[PDB]
Amino acid sequence: PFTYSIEATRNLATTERCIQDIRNAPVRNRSTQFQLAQQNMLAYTFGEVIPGFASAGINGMDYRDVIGRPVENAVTEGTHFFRDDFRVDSNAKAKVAGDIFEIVSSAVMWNCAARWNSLMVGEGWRSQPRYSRPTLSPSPRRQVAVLNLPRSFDWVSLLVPESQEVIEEFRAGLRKDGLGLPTSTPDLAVVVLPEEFQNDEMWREEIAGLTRPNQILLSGAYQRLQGRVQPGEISLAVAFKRSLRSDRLYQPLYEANVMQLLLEGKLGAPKVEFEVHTLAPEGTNAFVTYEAASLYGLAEGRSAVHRAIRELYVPPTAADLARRFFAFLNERMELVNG
Amino acid sequence: PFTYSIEATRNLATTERCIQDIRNAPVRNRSTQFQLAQQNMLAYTFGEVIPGFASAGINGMDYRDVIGRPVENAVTEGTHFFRDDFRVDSNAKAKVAGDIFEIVSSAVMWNCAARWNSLMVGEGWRSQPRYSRPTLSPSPRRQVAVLNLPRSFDWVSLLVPESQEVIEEFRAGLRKDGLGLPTSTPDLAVVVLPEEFQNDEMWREEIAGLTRPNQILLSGAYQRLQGRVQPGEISLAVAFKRSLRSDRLYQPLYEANVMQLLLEGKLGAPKVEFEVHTLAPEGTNAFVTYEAASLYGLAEGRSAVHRAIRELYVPPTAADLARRFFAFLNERMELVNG
DNA sequence: GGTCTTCACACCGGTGTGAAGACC
DNA sequence: GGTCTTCACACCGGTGTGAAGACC
Ligand SMILES: [Ca+2]
Ligand SMILES: [Ca+2]
Ligand SMILES: [Ca+2]
Ligand SMILES: [Ca+2]
Ligand SMILES: [Ca+2]
Ligand SMILES: [Ca+2]
Repeated sequence: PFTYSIEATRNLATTERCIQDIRNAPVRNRSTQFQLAQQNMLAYTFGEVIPGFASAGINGMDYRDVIGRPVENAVTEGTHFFRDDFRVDSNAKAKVAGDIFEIVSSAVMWNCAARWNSLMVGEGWRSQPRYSRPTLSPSPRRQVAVLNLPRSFDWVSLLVPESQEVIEEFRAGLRKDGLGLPTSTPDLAVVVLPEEFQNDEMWREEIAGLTRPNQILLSGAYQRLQGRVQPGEISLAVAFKRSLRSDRLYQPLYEANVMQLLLEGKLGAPKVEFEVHTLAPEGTNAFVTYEAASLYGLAEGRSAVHRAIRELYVPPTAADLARRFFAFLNERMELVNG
Repeated sequence: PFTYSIEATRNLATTERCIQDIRNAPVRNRSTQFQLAQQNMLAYTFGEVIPGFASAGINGMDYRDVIGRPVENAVTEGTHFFRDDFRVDSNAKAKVAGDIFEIVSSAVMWNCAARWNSLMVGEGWRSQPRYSRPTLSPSPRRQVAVLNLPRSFDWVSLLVPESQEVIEEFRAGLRKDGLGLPTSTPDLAVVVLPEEFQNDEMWREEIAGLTRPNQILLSGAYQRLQGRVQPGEISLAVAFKRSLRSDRLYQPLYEANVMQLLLEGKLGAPKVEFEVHTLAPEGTNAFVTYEAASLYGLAEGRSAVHRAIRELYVPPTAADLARRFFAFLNERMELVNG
């Protein structure tokens, strides 16, 4: 659970434990002795708790302490099962912490979207955790889908085939010259729900925790909307980084460039929304570095100049993230004609 | 020295030792106990040896072993001076190793440029280490300067004021909209020697080692050419990365974009040369990812499409790096009219 | 053609130093 | 206005997992 019950750890199966011993099964070119089972850790720590939608103590806790509970729970479990032999490298802890941050934020926004869709269909406004009720006029067509994308996803297969054909033609034109257009997959995409999914009830129900079935459900939601999204129905793109550095912060920027290059240039979309979430921006000057214009059209001067990234946000709690997502949905879904 | 003499370490002063004890002088928000004196390490290990221009054993040694000798020499010194108390974090070792790689490669190419300039002035062809003599017709005006740039250098102050005025006007036009054009400083720049420096003899003499005076000489060479370089006289840009990762490799690309944006767009330069040097590209697919077109003009189609980065090079030895730089100079300086 | 096995994606936290800073 | 002090730049090496792979 969230507080490391000893009995719960004892009742776990060997393959469900937060730490896997691989001292007799080494990795090819690695010296790792104990590995952090990321999905098992998520199921153990957040199997029945979702931040922002559980108790207030968990809703109002410093969100840096929420992201970090699985790692210390795993360390405690490893100390219990192995003694004087247990050790985990800090780099593995950093990798797992970043992945946990991404997945937990995605789940929180998934529950926010579920509540929004339930309100839009006219089933009411859930009130067990108290949030401001949106003032937008309800309409079934103002429904949103939150997709957490895989690591090596191309993100253009979500588009309708007619909009995919021009992108593929441009890519093949570059390919014929021996060139390419590589990029890293953005973390999360918030889009408008397609017409044929406007009545399905699985976009309206909240999840109780981050169990493995729920992990699979939230990790496979992108396949359902594949090839069904209009270019102009991509409402938000979010990149998550647990901490910032003066050199790493340039990775999302390139992303936010290439995406725009394929949306405002080859499809005529109004403007792409792209923001970065972080928990520790200290030691850098990212609040100024992100006030940077998009590298697109600057060499021509044929259009208005705007920024590559929408904003840098540091959520103090998960309730604040929920409130921000609700306000963004309320302010942006007005542009959709019901 | 290169092989860690004990007597040499004993004869060193306290402030010249490779490791500084800061257990009584902590850093503000850091728990570091022993810090790696990077410049002291460079002076100790390479104070009288420059790879590619010393003995063949050092010239033909695996260049991964050459970059790494200072770190192990420092570890040995720390074990000698402190016992059972000495420990250095791996992250500090990585940072220092990257900086050492950059500085050593810069020094090697500085000596190569010195030999090239000596040949161009007509003083002969040095032969103590045997390299192929360039076949280009000698001419004083085909001389090159190798500048190692600082960490936070803007790199546009090297340009002539007339070419700087348009860049500043473009930057101010973006600034008036609240936008900006930030980028990271490229590591090394090889440019054409200015006219008024065509006879000075400090661009023709090689350095015996990486002593602190020579470190200062090679670190301050950019100030001499500040405000004196034509936009079309920038011949090569080199970024150094000791190892590659699938996410980090995007940092130079953005660089290679922005530079081109300011040279082929606002100054009419023919094409910008920009390459990346690395020692370990395994675990990635960078040889394909760098076969990527520059993000400039793609939205207009008003010019030819080419790649942002010239090539990815993995030097097995320092002699190979010297030979590659000599061949590049021989092939490119022909375009300069003597 | 199932299963076992390897490999690329992207993940980030501890750093040395030049330069802006701050109070005398 | 010298000196002492803090802060942003950029530096990279150890990783869990989904998916391509390879030999039966
Ligand atoms: Ca991701
Ligand atoms: Ca993702
Ligand atoms: Ca991320
Ligand atoms: Ca550098
Ligand atoms: Ca440099
Ligand atoms: Ca570098």
